[PDB]
Amino acid sequence: HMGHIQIPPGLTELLQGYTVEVLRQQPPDLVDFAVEYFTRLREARR
Amino acid sequence: HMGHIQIPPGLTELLQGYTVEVLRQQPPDLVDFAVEYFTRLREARR
Repeated sequence: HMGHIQIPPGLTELLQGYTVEVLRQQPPDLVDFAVEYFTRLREARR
Repeated sequence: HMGHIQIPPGLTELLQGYTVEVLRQQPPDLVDFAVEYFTRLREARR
């Protein structure tokens, strides 16, 4: 190890997406939406 | 309407949680984790 600060990148990126979707799509429920959005990202990257 | 800036609160809060879980739990896959985490929040609040 090198120190106590080594957050892996890629997270701030995927999170920013949710900010652009929830702000535009404006779904009725974010909880269920958070599941469909991520659950779909698992079957998208091909 | 009042203007073009009215983001609903509650989002920055739920997102902060993921930051504390992914940083501690440190799961092997964030995509699948994002689904189990949110999918569980729908059956937690009782």
